[PDB]
Amino acid sequence: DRVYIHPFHLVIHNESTCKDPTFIPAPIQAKTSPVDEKALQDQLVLVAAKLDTEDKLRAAMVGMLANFLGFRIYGMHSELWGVVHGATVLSPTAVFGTLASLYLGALDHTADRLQAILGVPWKDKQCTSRLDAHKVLSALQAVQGLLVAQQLLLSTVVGVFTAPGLHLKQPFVQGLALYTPVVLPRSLDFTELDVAAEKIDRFMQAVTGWKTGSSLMGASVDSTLAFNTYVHFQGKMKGFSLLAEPQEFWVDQSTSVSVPMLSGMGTFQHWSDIQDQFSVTQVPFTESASLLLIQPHYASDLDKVEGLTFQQNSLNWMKKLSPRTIHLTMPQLVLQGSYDLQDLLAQAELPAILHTELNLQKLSNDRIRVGEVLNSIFFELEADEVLEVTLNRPFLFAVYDQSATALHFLGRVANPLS
Ligand SMILES: *[C@@H]1O[C@H](CO)[C@@H](O[C@@H]2O[C@H](CO)[C@@H](O[C@@H]3O[C@H](CO)[C@@H](O)[C@H](O)[C@@H]3O)[C@H](O)[C@H]2NC(C)=O)[C@H](O)[C@H]1NC(C)=O
Repeated sequence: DRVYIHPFHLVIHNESTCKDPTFIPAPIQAKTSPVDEKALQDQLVLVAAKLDTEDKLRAAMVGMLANFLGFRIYGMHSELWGVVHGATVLSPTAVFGTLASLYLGALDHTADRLQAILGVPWKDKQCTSRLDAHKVLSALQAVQGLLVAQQLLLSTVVGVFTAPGLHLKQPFVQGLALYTPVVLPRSLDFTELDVAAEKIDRFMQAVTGWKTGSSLMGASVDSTLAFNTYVHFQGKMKGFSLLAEPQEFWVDQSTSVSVPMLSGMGTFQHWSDIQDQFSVTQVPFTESASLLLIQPHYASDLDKVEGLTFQQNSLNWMKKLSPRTIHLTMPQLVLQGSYDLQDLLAQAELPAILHTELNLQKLSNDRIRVGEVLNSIFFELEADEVLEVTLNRPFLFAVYDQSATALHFLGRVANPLS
């Protein structure tokens, strides 16, 4: 039958769609080849170039769902950036994919309560009403390719670290492959969290080359699973050059810091909301991919303007933009941060879903006790009459792809270096 309770008809099971091999992941110290990002990129544009009409529509639908979940997380936090360690950056698509990956191996209420957080309700307990995890995970990889299909590099890596002797069901890892080709299941002993974390740090650093440095803070010794998602972004600025001399960045009224600055001159979409007092600048990476820069007219209104950024009307002022001849000067961004979804979605009772009456039996029939659910981000901006736009004070930024209507990152820059 036709769906009415929600317009997300392409993410649920259809009529047709709606004794398992296992294995121990090799020990983490087992030498593994590094990630060939260049090869990964080619696979992602291929995925996007050969999409069917329906799959292309489902990709935009997931990007829209990921945006809504991001807006929810901000509304349920008195202080959002106290949970994030390192750079204050957030990836709605990665958070949505991490939960969709947990929902892949969930059952019964655990799967329903996860489907609720993802933002798709049900009017009954029919199989059809539930989410099709395969279609969701496959659609996320589509928006990854739709971003780099057109200067841009996006690499998503998943690390499933299990306890020694824990059997992971083959079909589960086979489902994660729909999300990203780079799935890294490895077995790790959780009886020494201090060294167990150091094994992951060097393992991920050797495999990827990116530092993450997560010491398994929220994890305990009885834990048996560490589901981590690592994303790396690298964007080239159209016609921007790195200035040899730094400039001052005012973290507050009293103190400033010298920082490397990017300078560029081009016709950019711009808008200044007078009532709320903030300006929005758009620097395109491609035609459908661009960088949104939100600067409050006065630094004291940062938290306020951010409240208007993390909402659905933020996408309404993509129309209010207008072409302008602008000379933009902003800091060089090489950011690294991380955050646990259990802390992000604490007010949504995610820690209660992952620790009480847990049912991840499609992931593994062995007993599971979540140590951490991590999102590690490595964000980079690189170089190649008039309204001067200078970001010499805290500001907000966002990356948006029109092809999939997806917000890949939402960040805050209070200090370019830390
Ligand atoms: C419900 O959604 C599922 C998506 O999982 C659809 O499954 C896919 O259906 C197509 C049919 O158009 C299958 O293609 C066929 O594959 C066989 C090989 O087995 C080939 O010989 C046929 O010529 C055709 O290409 C596709 O394999 C199948 N994929 C999966 C994963 O099941 C299903 O069709 C949808 N049903 C409805 C009623 O919308």
